[PDB]
Amino acid sequence: GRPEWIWLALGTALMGLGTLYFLVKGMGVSDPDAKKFYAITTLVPAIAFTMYLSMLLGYGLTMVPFGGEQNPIYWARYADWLFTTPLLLLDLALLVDADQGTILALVGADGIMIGTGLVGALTKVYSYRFVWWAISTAAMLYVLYVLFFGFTSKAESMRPEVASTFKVLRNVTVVLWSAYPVVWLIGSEGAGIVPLNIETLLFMVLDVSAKVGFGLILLRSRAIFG
Ligand SMILES: *C/C=C(C)/C=C/C=C(C)/C=C/C1=C(C)CCCC1(C)C
Repeated sequence: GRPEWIWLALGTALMGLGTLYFLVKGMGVSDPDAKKFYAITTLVPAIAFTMYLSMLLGYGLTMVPFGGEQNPIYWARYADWLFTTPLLLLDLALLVDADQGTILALVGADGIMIGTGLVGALTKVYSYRFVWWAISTAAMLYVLYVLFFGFTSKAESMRPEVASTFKVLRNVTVVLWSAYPVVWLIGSEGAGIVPLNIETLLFMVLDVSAKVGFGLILLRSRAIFG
């Protein structure tokens, strides 16, 4: 009965409720273009719900020795993020009619981000954990650069309503995503300053905002309609 369980429980509830709501709304829509955004966006909190639930029930946690101690590491987070982060990026790419090659590069970079983050999280030599963290953060910054510079450029060719919706979601994404490496650095996976219970809270707030919040903004907009 780990003290972070309460945030895993609340996370499970919020992702579950978000999923159900998006599913109800999405099943009701008949516009083909809107249905695509609903499918992608409903899947995001659906995956997160399954991983939060698994963690709540005591799975996706392993002990990694570093710094002379046995450290608890929630590896299930990375299984969630491996699939949900590219899905969020795909929502943004569809909104701005991004090029196929841009999408492949973004999804590639995002995979490197999550994959190297996981390797870092599991690494037994303390200093090397941070090498992997740095690589992961570089991949993240590539993603954010492309969203901020590249996608905004593409968005300029869309109707103002679509461009406006994209900018809100872009802004939400940059603010929330940029916090993740800092939480990792100061938390259980990194410097061990912020205790696991508080870190779980922080990741829960970030995750729910980045998936359910993002989804609410996108799915209530006229931008998703063809
Ligand atoms: C729904 C979940 C979202 C939007 C998660 C985003 C997660 C990141 C942007 C994670 C980035 C990381 C780094 C930049 C380096 C350290 C470890 C990673 C996975 C946390």
